[PDB]
Amino acid sequence: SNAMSYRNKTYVAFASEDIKFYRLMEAWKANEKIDFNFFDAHDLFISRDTSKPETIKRNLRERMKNAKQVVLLGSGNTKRKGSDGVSFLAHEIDLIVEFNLPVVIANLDGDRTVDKNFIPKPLLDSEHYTVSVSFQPKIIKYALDNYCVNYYSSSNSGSYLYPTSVYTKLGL
Ligand SMILES: [Br-]
Ligand SMILES: [Br-]
Ligand SMILES: [Br-]
Repeated sequence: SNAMSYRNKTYVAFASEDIKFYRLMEAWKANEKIDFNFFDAHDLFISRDTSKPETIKRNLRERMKNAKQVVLLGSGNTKRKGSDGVSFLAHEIDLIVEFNLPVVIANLDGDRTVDKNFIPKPLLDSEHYTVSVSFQPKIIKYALDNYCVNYYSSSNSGSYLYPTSVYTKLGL
């Protein structure tokens, strides 16, 4: 219950408006359409009515210290909330930048390119190396297995995509 699997390395961050897409991701795990585990902090968001903001902030920092990599669900709500300096997602994004974690942006409209209008401004301003992929299980896992593993050794900076051959070879 409080013990965490070593294989559960991936934190998923999203704007509260986009919870439907996260639930879809949770369906994929329960129905084994995905081949990776992940965790999140939506429980802390839910408990905001019974918790003071300073308590939520400390609990969130604590939660994110266990992440090795991030899947960021990308939409216009991601950019707005993630750039506004006050929202729950804005605090997540600040920690994600501070902890220098790799980020896979999964574009919720299926865009297989970089859409900077889905990426929060602090993450763009950090110039950290990121990759943007469609919101599809197999490309997300490919990014976790490749980009995220290579993040620290790479000399690249800023926003990348995966070329069409990667999607083709995955049967997408
Ligand atoms: Br776990
Ligand atoms: Br939010
Ligand atoms: Br496309």
